[PDB]
Amino acid sequence: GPNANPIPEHFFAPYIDMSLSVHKPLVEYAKLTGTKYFTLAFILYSSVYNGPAWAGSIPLEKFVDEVRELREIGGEVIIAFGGAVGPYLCQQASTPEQLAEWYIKVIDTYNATYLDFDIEAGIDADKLADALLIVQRERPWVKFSFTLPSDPGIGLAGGYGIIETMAKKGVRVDRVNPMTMDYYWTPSNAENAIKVAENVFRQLKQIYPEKSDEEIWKMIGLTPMIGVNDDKSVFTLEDAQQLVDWAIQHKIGSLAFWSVDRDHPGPTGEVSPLHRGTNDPDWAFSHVFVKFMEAFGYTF
Amino acid sequence: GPNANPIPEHFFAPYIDMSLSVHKPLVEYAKLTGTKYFTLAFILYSSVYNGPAWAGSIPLEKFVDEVRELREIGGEVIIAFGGAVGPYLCQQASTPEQLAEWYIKVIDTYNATYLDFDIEAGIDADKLADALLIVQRERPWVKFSFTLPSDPGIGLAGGYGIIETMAKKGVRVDRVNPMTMDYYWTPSNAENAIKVAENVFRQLKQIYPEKSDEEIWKMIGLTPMIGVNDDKSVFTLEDAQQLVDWAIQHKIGSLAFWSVDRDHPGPTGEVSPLHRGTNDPDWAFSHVFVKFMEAFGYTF
Repeated sequence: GPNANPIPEHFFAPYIDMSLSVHKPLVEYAKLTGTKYFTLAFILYSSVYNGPAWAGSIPLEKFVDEVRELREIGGEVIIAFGGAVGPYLCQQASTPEQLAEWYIKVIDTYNATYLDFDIEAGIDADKLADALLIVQRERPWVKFSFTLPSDPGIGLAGGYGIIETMAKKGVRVDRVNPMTMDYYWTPSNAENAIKVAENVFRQLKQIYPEKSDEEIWKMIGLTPMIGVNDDKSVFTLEDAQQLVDWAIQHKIGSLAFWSVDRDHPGPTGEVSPLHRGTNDPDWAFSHVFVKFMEAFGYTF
Repeated sequence: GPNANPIPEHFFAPYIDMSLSVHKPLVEYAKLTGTKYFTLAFILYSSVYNGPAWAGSIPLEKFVDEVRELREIGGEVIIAFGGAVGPYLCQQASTPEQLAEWYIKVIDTYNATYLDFDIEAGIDADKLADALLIVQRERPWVKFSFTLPSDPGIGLAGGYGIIETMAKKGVRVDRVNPMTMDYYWTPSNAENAIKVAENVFRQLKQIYPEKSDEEIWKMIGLTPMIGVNDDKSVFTLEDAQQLVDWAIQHKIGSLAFWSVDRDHPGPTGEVSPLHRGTNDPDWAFSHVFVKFMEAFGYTF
């Protein structure tokens, strides 16, 4: 389209924490990472603007021009809400109507075609669903992604109930993206990310028994935390390669990771938003993950 | 005064992250915490305003009314620069003159009487000193505080060189406030905070051998991170009480902590800017720290 581009059937759209002072133009990240698709994070409720804002305090429209520039090279974005810390719009909104109004304001400001709801806190799934029914009715071309905590012994946790609710309510679920990270009792590696994927596959088959295996895998995305995780375990470059090859083989819908600005080497084991605590060269993980898209036609 | 109130000789002014969406009016925090003095954090460089701004994006003048309201109940504030993330004004400034101009703009906007330079990254100390020589000349009634990383085996780390530089160049040093937190190799408790204080005492005596022990202690302030620290150790309520009693006994200049919005119970062991990961009731730490100030005349 004139102001929106197509996202590949099998895509890699890593997370960019838009609030960081080190933030580079999206077109520059495209050149450095090799991918021209990104998940912009995170939109939260701002008391100052009494509405959506980045990190709950930065002007919503701040990155409109950056997105325009990215689209000029064929890139596209997914706008993410939520994250590890609130206040979420869905928590602050008093009614589903108000919540929908806020989501639609974000969609319209960025001519968004894909939204990601990163839910890591307790929320009113019924209110969220009612809001999304309004959103999909008013903006029928916008896809919905749900990024949720996961564990290799169970797949999705409380997030499973959120998807169950969406399905029952009739809310579109284009992508279910478990965060294959921070399990604490077992390491964040490829083996465990794959176990999570298999468990989530089973969970989605229970919600959508009429879907084929291929349709279920297409709904699934996986998002690891590169390098050192919050629990001190490390998702290595080897883990990245193993997961990418598994993802290609199973033809899943997408991959992403936390985060673009962390794809730099740094002091061993140090947790930071600016590097990953490993010694791999700048953009090393980005280049491995891009291989997932390249297997399915992508070239940049 | 007509436009500013006195800050106690021995005070407790905890940090408030002004950029948080949860931000309540300063007068409300005063009622809840028991202290009417706060350190407002953090002023950084903003490319949009090409000068000082909160969190590097929020308009500088945004909280002028809140400060005026706090002053109506006898309260006062310390304006903090820097913090864990940049860009710092002292890093962006092209000259000491421009840097001084920015600091003075902040002083004049808030009729500030106390500034805190929270330096957690490498900086040009000589340049900062040249800038502060200008500031103290033009605004001789403004006190200077330096908040720096610390470790129980050494006292101040690289930040010690900053204080040495200030002293050598003739810049006033009213407060040296080590951040008694995140040591990683040993826990963030009262015992280690005290060891840090003793080492800082030695460090300041080495710079100012002519000052009495009482004068040195008055220059010192201690700032722990309440509850769970970034390295996962925990500064408990018991640690808070032990530190407060030690501080009263040694008649040090001040206490503060990170942070006001974290003084709430929350999931055990979780690091967040909205709670402290311990089970103590709301405002429990604030109430303990206030005892330090009460010992020297404070009543609210």
